[PDB]
Amino acid sequence: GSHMSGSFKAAGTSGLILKRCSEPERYCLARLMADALRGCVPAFHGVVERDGESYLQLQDLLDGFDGPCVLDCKMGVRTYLEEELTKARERPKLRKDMYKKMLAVDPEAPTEEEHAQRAVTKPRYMQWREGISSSTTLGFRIEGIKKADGSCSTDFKTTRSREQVLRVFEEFVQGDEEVLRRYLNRLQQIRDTLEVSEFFRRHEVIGSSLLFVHDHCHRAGVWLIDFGKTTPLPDGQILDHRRPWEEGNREDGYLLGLDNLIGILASLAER
Ligand SMILES: O=P(O)(O)O[C@@H]1[C@@H](O)[C@H](OP(=O)(O)O)[C@@H](OP(=O)(O)O)[C@H](OP(=O)(O)O)[C@H]1O
Ligand SMILES: Nc1ncnc2c1ncn2[C@@H]1O[C@H](COP(=O)(O)OP(=O)(O)O)[C@@H](O)[C@H]1O
Ligand SMILES: [Mn+2]
Repeated sequence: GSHMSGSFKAAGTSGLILKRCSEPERYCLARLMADALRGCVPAFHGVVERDGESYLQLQDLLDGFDGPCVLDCKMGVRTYLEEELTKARERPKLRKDMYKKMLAVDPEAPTEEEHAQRAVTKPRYMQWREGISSSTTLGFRIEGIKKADGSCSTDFKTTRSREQVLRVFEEFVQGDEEVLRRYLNRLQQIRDTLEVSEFFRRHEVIGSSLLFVHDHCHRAGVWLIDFGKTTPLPDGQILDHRRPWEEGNREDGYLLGLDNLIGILASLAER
């Protein structure tokens, strides 16, 4: 029905939502409304001011649905900008929170020096996260589910193997063959759109998600969201979005992820 049902605020207009304006994200949504990918992203209506702050006026993707189930998939083999690697080398901001969150999952993960600092760099933390999830090997990872019964979970930090990922989607679709077939049709059409998109070939797409939304009426949709770390390549250079990331090549592995995601849902459909 609606997401509002901490970047988000309720909109005055029916079927809209407000998201805290960020300059990279605003730039991307404006380009996307004129791109092949227009229909694959939430409608962007422009910027509005609320309590002296800038917000993006977005389509509420949950509006068409009756008690929506939602799954957030973060796309890419890499989940941080290359500029974070430079910053961490020349001017590291040691993160005590990231050390604790790492220690919690694997007490042998931090180095002797990280234990001594009780702190890690952001890129180090995000690289570790990529490796214990499916990000590094499959090019995406499950971040969170919201179920129609009001329940939610973010407990996927060690969801890594092809079969572990399949079991999460299997539980998500709860044997609804119509929802799964509609998800697969939508991902096939999104892949086709990404492969021809002028935007996609000229941008590094980091930290974006695919949002899966379905209901008990068998309505199913998928959209790309979260363009806060999507940036254009300099002087008309392009990415293939499949080849491995090597510092300087700005590759995101986005389509490696989408290929693997389509493969898993196609496998689930035949179970
Ligand atoms: O707690 P964990 O392991 O999930 O880690 C979170 C990181 O601490 C956070 O960095 P930050 O702490 O510098 O904001 C990420 O923000 P950005 O990568 O967007 O800068 C966030 O990504 P998200 O906002 O969820 O897309 C990760 O999930
Ligand atoms: N346009 C939208 N309509 C409805 N729900 C949305 C929309 N965009 C995002 N969401 C919800 O908000 C969550 C966070 O979105 P995201 O854009 O990644 O924000 P953030 O950068 O603050 O993490 C999504 O996983 C989804 O549940
Ligand atoms: Mn996010």
